[PDB]
Parts: sequence; structure tokens; C-alpha cells
Amino acid sequence: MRVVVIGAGVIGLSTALCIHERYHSVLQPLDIKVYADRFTPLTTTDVAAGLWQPYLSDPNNPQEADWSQQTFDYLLSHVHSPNAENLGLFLISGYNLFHEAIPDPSWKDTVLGFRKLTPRELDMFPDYGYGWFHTSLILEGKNYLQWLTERLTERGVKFFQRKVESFEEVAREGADVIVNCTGVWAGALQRDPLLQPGRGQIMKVDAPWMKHFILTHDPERGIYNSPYIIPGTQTVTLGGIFQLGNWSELNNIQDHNTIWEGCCRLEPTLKNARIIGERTGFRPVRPQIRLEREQLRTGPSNTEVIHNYGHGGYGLTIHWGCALEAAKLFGRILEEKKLS
Amino acid sequence: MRVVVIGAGVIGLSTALCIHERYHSVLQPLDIKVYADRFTPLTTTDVAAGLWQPYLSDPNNPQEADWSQQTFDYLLSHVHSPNAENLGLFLISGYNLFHEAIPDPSWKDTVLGFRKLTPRELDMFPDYGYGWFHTSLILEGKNYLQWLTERLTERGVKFFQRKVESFEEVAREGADVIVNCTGVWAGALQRDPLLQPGRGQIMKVDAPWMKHFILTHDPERGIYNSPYIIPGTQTVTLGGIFQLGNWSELNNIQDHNTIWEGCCRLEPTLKNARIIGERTGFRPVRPQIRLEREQLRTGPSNTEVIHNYGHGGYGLTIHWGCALEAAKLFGRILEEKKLS
Ligand SMILES: Cc1cc2nc3c(=O)[nH]c(=O)nc-3n(C[C@H](O)[C@H](O)[C@H](O)COP(=O)(O)OP(=O)(O)OC[C@H]3O[C@@H](n4cnc5c(N)ncnc54)[C@H](O)[C@@H]3O)c2cc1C
Ligand SMILES: Cc1cc2nc3c(=O)[nH]c(=O)nc-3n(C[C@H](O)[C@H](O)[C@H](O)COP(=O)(O)OP(=O)(O)OC[C@H]3O[C@@H](n4cnc5c(N)ncnc54)[C@H](O)[C@@H]3O)c2cc1C
Ligand SMILES: N=C(Cc1ccc(O)c(O)c1)C(=O)O
Ligand SMILES: N=C(Cc1ccc(O)c(O)c1)C(=O)O
Repeated sequence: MRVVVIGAGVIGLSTALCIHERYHSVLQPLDIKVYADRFTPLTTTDVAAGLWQPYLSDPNNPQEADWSQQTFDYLLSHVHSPNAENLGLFLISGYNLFHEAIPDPSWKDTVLGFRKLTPRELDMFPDYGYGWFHTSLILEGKNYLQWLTERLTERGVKFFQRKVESFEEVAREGADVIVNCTGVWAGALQRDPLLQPGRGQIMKVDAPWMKHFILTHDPERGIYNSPYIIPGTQTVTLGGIFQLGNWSELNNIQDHNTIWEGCCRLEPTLKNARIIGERTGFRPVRPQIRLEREQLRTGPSNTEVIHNYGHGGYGLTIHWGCALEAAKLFGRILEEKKLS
Repeated sequence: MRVVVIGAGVIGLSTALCIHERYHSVLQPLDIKVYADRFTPLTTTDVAAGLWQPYLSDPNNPQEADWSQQTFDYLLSHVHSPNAENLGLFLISGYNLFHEAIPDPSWKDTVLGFRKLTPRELDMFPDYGYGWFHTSLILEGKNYLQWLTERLTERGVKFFQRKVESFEEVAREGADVIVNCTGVWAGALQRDPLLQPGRGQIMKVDAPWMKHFILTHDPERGIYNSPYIIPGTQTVTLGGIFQLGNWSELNNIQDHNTIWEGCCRLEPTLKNARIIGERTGFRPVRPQIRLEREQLRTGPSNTEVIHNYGHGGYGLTIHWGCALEAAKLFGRILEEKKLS
């Protein structure tokens, strides 16, 4: 059994991990390879602050709500583990700010200590009028990816830096099963009109007095397009940029100002913050995550493709549930090959 | 009128500030001076985490409840000013842990979003079965004292480094009013069997992923003697040492171990954190705060003395309340002495 995972983001490496640990003992000959065009420093998973928060309203598939819950409980059960720091995992509370009362989210009982904001809190934010507060978790892309790599390496999983042209290419060279975790770039190996880049730009800033996250929502600008501040481990993420269909992997001087202006207004203290760096990333935007099997007619036999992509702006939030599920599907293949 | 403030602690400096700006227009020859033995770098006020939190059970002086109140309100109202980073002001939420279900505090509705810990939160703290969660404030003394200083220097308030031997030494030399803000040392100038040092030892550690304060209460150890973890701006405070009567201004290898074990068990992520610094200090412990007048019979006439000391573990928490009250008592003086 030769498995090939394409993708070295969270989805790729996390899915790689679950399939190993769940099956390395039941399949004496289980060889798992990671093929990636980009690695630990240069993936979308690195631009992300890694704040756990799925969508407010239940999207396309309600099975997604579970995968978040799953990812949350998992991370949560390890917030105090001694390796938490390598994982880049930690707790953070903070604010969700609105202009009008809006229904509680589906995840209200997943996070810790959910509640509405009280008058005095809303006073610190003039432009906003209603909102939530709760404790969540942050999983920073950087450390997590690095930790996944270490686990995977001692696990025998070899890593190769290469660009795949086709599933056929890989199938053609020995793979029984291909786990497809190619993020926003999935289109290149198989057309999918429903996968678009939701371009984002963030600013990293030195402001350690900021201990809470602050997310703003606004229908005039839309999902992920109003100012947000997310204190990270070493730095604070200043963002609020979402542009469907923009493939420009390049920081924009106009986007910069937009980030800076809106976060400064939200939180005046940020005025004297030291700017540490800027990054641009593409959210694998899609109506629903493609987490399903496909059988590609390779020629003699066909090969087994598991897709896992289109995690939107919430891939760190849900990755784990997705990986458990992807492994379930891997399990189903095994039986169907009378070699479980 | 000649004013002399003894003490360059928070109490000292804030009281001089309050008095000045409230009276420099109406008292033409208002010459204020600070006399101190120790300044900004090395006072008790520097050792303080600066976490706003009165005691749980109420104080003798039901006033102290309003003073902390006005302090929180005052600070909370400046948290988003341009100069907040300079004051070392910012918001921080966190836990209070207990063994048994205990009554609510009196300041319950002063802080933002007070509430109880949910079972899932208590699950993160094995050794504790109940507690609260709320959003308080931190005013780090190091920065606060520096800000105060710069205010005062630009208002003409001259500072002198000298150790006062007696109230009369200062009276003898021309001082009309003497503002007595000498902290745990107040007795050296005038006998007070109530004023005592609650020695405290802390540890400054590098752990920027902790964005929550954690305060424990173990009755089999007493107030301030349970482990606590207070994230500051640059560094995290680790503590849990309270010793009534101990005047040893020196770190204790045995007190260190106690800090470090108590805190690692409270939060294991702390085990792989870098120890940046360590300090000792004396909480000016007194059954209640002394804040009142006293006529000094120095000869042909009296000199006025305003005492404002004995703030135990909550000087920062309360300082603004006490300083308003002292400028007030400074007023009474003015009217009686026909000079309003
Ligand atoms: C600005 C910004 C902020 C964000 N903040 C958050 C947040 O707070 N919380 C959150 O949960 N999510 C957040 N996200 C989104 C989250 O980062 C993504 O949904 C998540 O990283 C998706 O994982 P992935 O599929 O990108 O792995 P990817 O990043 O897609 O992995 C891509 C790897 O696949 C490789 N690859 C692709 N195609 C091929 C090919 N044909 N051949 C070889 N290799 C290939 C690439 O080279 C790359 O190495 C944010 C995103 C952005 C842009
Ligand atoms: C470990 C520890 C942690 C603490 N944490 C907190 C906290 O989290 N939150 C909080 O609110 N509080 C905390 N505190 C305590 C709080 O910081 C103090 O109660 C507060 O600083 C009291 O103000 P003050 O009396 O110290 O002014 P001080 O700092 O004590 O005043 C000192 C000045 O008086 C001068 N002086 C005294 N006598 C004379 C003299 N005869 N002649 C000349 N000068 C004289 C000294 O030289 C010095 O300049 C903590 C204390 C400790 C020890
Ligand atoms: N996930 C985020 C952070 C974020 C940003 C804005 C929001 O309204 C929100 O709910 C979350 C992002 O993709 O950037
Ligand atoms: N003021 C603190 C911090 C602290 C420590 C323990 C407590 O129970 C509390 O209310 C506050 C201290 O003096 O140390």
C-alpha cells in the first residue's frame, strides 16, 4: 500500500498523520509520502493567525459543525499538554462586534464561556453596538506545521518538494491512494468551478499589551472584510481583507492602509505598534469542503483519490475533524481491497 | 503654600498629581515637592504585577470599595487613549480558582463580564473545583510611575532624593502641608503597630502565549500565598508568597521553588518558559488604609499632615481613589486656613 499525500499545509500534514497512526499497525506494508510544491514557511497555513472560529450561520453542510467541534475538543484536551508550545496552541478570549443583534452562533456551546457583551464593554468600541465574548483557542500555522513535520518524520513519512501535473502522473508511478490536499490550487489537477481564492492580506505587529482578539462584522463589507486584531504568540495579526477571485500573491499598498486604518480606529493603542511584516494568502473558498472519495480510471485498474480541500477561511479551525474523516474514508478503501 | 510629598511610589506620585492639577490655578504660590529615598526603578510599586483586584470579602472602610471602584472606572475610561501604552494600561481576563463553592465578591459588578467557571473550564484545572472568570485591568507600576514622573516634571513638581528623618525636620524647613506616602516604612516616621510588611517574592518569566491571569485561593496557605500567574506586557509574573512581618529584602531560593512548583502544576506549559527576572517586595499591610489629616504641633503654629499609606496588596488597584480623597482633604485645609 503506497499512499501519496499532495500538500504540506495543515490539511495535508494533518491528514497524513491520522492515516498513519490509525493504520500503520494494520497494514504491515504502509508507505506514506508527502509531495508538496511548497513547505513550512511558504504555505497559506502560515499566513493564518489560526484563530478557532467557524462560520456564524450553518454553511452548506452541517457535518462541518461536527468537524470543528471535533477539532476544538481535541485541541482543548491538549491545551495543557507539555508540548502545547511546540504545537503553538493556547487559549485566548475576545470580542465579536456587530451593528445589530444577530442570532447566537451554532458553535456557542463549543467555545468556553460564551455570553453577550455588557454595556461597558461596548463603550470601548464606539462604532459597534452589539456583540459576543468567549474563550477560544489559537493554533499558529508556523509551529503546528513544524510539529506535524517532526511527528511525521520519526513516523517514516518521507517529504518531497515537487509540483504535480496530474493525478495520472502520480498514479502512473505506483500510488494506490492519493490524498488530495492541494488547497486553493486544486483546480490545476482537476477543474472545480466552485473553488476560488478569497485573497487576504495581514499585518504582523509588535503589541504585546493586546491580550484579547477583536473581530468585527459588517454587511457593507462582508465576511472577512472588516478590521480584525488577533494577538499571536510573538506578534499581533492585523487584518480584514477578503477579495474573491484575486490571485495576486503580493502585498498591496492600498490593502495595507485599509488594514492599518480600521485596526487603529478599532483600537487606538495600535497607533504606536511596530510593524514587523506583511503577508498575502488565498483562502480556499468553496460552498463546502470536498471531503469525499473519487475513483480515477487510471487504465488497467483505477486509483483511489481522497479529496480534502476548500476549507475556506477556517482550515486551522476544522482541519482535525477533516483528517479523522479522511482516515475513515481511507479505512473504507482498505476493506474494499480485501486487505484491511 | 508649600507642599511636600514624601514617597515616590504610586501613592506618592498620584496624590501629588491629583493635588496639583486641582489647585495650581487657585493657589498662586503653590510650590509642590516630592521627597523620596527611592524612585521609579526600585520601589514596591515596581515589583507589583499591577492587576486590579480588591479582596474578596469586604473592607473595614466601606470607602475602600468606592476607591477601587473609581480607580477601575478611571483607568477603564483611558484604556483606548493614545498614551495608554505609556501608562502601561491594558485589559486582561482570567480565572479565580477555589476548592469549594464560595460567595461572590463585592466588586463583582465593577469588573467586566463577571461569571462562574463552567465544568469544561474547571477541567483545565484539576486541583480546583470551582471559580470565576472576568475581564479586569493591568496597570504595570514600572510604566505608570514613569508616566506620573513625566507629568509631574512638566508641571514644575521638583523631586529630591533624600531620606526624611521626621515630620518636623520637613516642617522645620518651611513646609505648610506634608503628604505622607511612605508605604510599609511609614512607622519609621511615626509609630504604627497596625502597619506591617506582607513580604512577597515574584518571578518574571518569558511566556507570551499566556493571555490569561490565573489566581488560586487555598485557605491552608492564606491570602497571596497560593500560586498566581499574571501576564504582563513584556513578561509573565509568577508568584504566590505572602509573609507577615518578614523584612528580608532578598530573594529566597526556597521561595523560588515554591513559586515555580506551584505555577507549573497550575499550568504545565510554564515548565518550558525562560526565567527572565526575580524580585522581592513588601505589601504595606494594614487592617485598613490610613487616609486622614493630622495636625503637627511644631511650635508657634501647626503644620498640616495628610497620611495616605497601608495599601497592602492593592495599591495599584486603589491608588486613584485614595489620591482624589487626599486632594479633597487638601481642600478642607485651604478653606479653614482662609485661602479657598
Ligand atoms: C490572511 C488569512 C488569515 C487566515 N486566518 C485563519 C484563522 O484565523 N483561522 C483559520 O482556521 N483559518 C484561517 N485562514 C485560512 C486557513 O489558513 C486555510 O483555510 C488553511 O490553511 C487551508 O489549509 P490548506 O489546504 O491551505 O493547506 P495549503 O496551504 O493549501 O497547502 C498547500 C500545499 O499544497 C501544495 N500544492 C498545491 N497544489 C499542488 C500541486 N499540484 N503539486 C504539488 N503541490 C501542490 C502547495 O505548494 C502547498 O505547499 C486564514 C487565511 C488567510 C489567507
Ligand atoms: C509581590 C507583590 C505583588 C504585588 N502585586 C500587586 C498587584 O498585582 N496589584 C496591586 O494593585 N498591588 C500589588 N502589590 C502591592 C502594591 O503594588 C503596593 O501596595 C503599592 O505600590 C503601594 O504604594 P506604596 O505605599 O508602595 O508607595 P511605595 O512604593 O511603597 O513608596 C515608596 C517610597 O516611599 C519612600 N519613603 C518611605 N519612607 C521614607 C522616608 N522616611 N524618607 C524618604 N522617603 C521615604 C521610599 O523611599 C519610596 O520612594 C504587590 C506587591 C508585591 C510585594
Ligand atoms: N478566520 C479568519 C479570522 C476572522 C476574520 C473576520 C471574521 O469576521 C471572522 O469571523 C474570523 C480569517 O480568515 O482571516
Ligand atoms: N495583588 C496581588 C495579586 C493577587 C494574588 C492573589 C489574590 O487572591 C489576589 O486577589 C490578587 C499580589 O499582591 O500579589
